[PDB]
Amino acid sequence: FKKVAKETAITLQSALTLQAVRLISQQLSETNPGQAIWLGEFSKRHPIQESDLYLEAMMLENKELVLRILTVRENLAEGVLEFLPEMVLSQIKQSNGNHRRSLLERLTQ
Amino acid sequence: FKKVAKETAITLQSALTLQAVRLISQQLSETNPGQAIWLGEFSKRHPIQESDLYLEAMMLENKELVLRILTVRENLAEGVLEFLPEMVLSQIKQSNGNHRRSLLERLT
Repeated sequence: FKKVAKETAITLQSALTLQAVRLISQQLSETNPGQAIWLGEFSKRHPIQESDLYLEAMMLENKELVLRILTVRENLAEGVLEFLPEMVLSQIKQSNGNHRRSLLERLTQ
Repeated sequence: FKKVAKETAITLQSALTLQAVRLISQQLSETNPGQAIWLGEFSKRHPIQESDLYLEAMMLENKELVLRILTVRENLAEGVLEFLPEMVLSQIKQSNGNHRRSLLERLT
């Protein structure tokens, strides 16, 4: 259970980053929508999956926004990371259960 | 506050499944690679990012494997999920810092 710890954390990071870029997109829609469009199309040219390339990339077009994302992305993180393990594990079990119960019923019938 | 918390948790769920399917694929290559090759061939036609569907699919083609993934993905979860909130907050803080220097440097 070694490299998994790291690789997963990175996914999470990009996750929270996208998740931030998702709020900021909505707020933008209301306030400045010319920006909200830009953000969209820019999020089409650059995979949020690779977050750091993504942010650095933005630095050339919207320094101000890079910054906002950085804070939003950190807040959400605070507000969420702790509640996650007692939640993912739960769902894993519930998902694991339903799969096995349905995989065994399919054999039996 | 939490619609987020949910979606991330779904992502992690997907995430770990993938990570398990990887760890199993590795084992199969060192052993039963005729079927390690099959796993490549399956993972190709189906989106692992929607897990509960990737599995249901494989059910209808190789039951023994679905069952093993579920077993493996849950071991994984137990053995990693705790050191996670601490690892990600840390990394996010370390990145945010690095990105701000870089940005505020690039300004002048």
